[PDB]
Amino acid sequence: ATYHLEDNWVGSAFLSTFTHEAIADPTHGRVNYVDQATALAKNLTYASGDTLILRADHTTTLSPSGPGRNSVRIRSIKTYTTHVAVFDVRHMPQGCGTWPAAWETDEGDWPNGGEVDIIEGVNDQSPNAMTLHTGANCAMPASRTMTGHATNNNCDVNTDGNTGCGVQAPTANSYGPSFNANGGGWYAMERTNSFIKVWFFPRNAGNVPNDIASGPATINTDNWGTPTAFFPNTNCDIGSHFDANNIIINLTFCGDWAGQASIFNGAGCPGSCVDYVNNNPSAFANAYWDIASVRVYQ
Ligand SMILES: *[C@@]1(O[C@@H]2[C@@H](O)[C@H](O)O[C@H](CO)[C@H]2O)O[C@H](CO)[C@@H](O)[C@H](O)[C@H]1O
Ligand SMILES: *[C@@H]1O[C@H](CO)[C@@H](O)[C@H](O)[C@H]1NC(C)=O
Repeated sequence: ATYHLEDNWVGSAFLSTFTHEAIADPTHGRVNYVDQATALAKNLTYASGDTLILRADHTTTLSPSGPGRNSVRIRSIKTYTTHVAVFDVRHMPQGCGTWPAAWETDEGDWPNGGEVDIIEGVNDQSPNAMTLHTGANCAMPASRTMTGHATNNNCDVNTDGNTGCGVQAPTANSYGPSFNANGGGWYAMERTNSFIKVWFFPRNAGNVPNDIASGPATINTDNWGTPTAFFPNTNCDIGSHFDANNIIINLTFCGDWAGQASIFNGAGCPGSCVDYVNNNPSAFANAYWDIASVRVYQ
């Protein structure tokens, strides 16, 4: 469909159009999410020119008894239903223990207002995962047109184990150190009543739609080729499982996914996640988002 620019966020714009959520981490990570004033004072958020940086503290050795590693979780003030969101991302956090995400949800009624994870993973483990989390009666067909690979087809968190219904991107450079070495790329998500789609295009893609790469004020997703992840309405009333969602971009550490010993050690990371995060500040120098723009269309 054809959509038109609704929000154009670059650099300092994010400081007026998002807030920082200074909240206990819902995912129980070894993180201290700071507010906007604190993030700016500590240079954990840097928002100027055509750059937004969102980063972990990479200097403090943590008291094991004290709070987690300082980081940020930013949330759009506006909410969205049928829309397209495009993320031009130069760098995403990397490092053992890291759990970055770019996603949408309604925190106030979770999971009943839905959740779509656009960029997400843990402990540098490529590829990217794109996932819906919903309430009851929302599943995905075994076969549908997309370039990625489905991993779980029941989206209902109550009957899947909060895995959600996920799709793995087909290339390594969708995530992690591989993505960063390649200069990142573009993630786009289209949500309608009938489906959710996510596309990933590498920075060096010869075939990235101009609509995505250059951010004109008018776009037409008919022209974007096959999505990386497709969540059709075959077995899920998409519109009834999602309501008005905020956009969230965050970085946590350890917690309910990344911090599991089998997962953390399985990735080759040493010892316990919490001890690693406490004691290795320098290892988080590359635990940053560098975002060129986020644009929303409706
Ligand atoms: C919930 O957590 C989500 C999780 O479902 C997904 O793996 O990706 C998100 C970002 O990585 C992560 O936050 O978040 C909701 C809303 O904050 C909570 O209600 C819920 O308890 C978390 O599990
Ligand atoms: C804050 O972080 C930015 C981005 O990493 C960096 O370029 C800058 O030098 C830092 N500012 C100060 C005053 O140290």
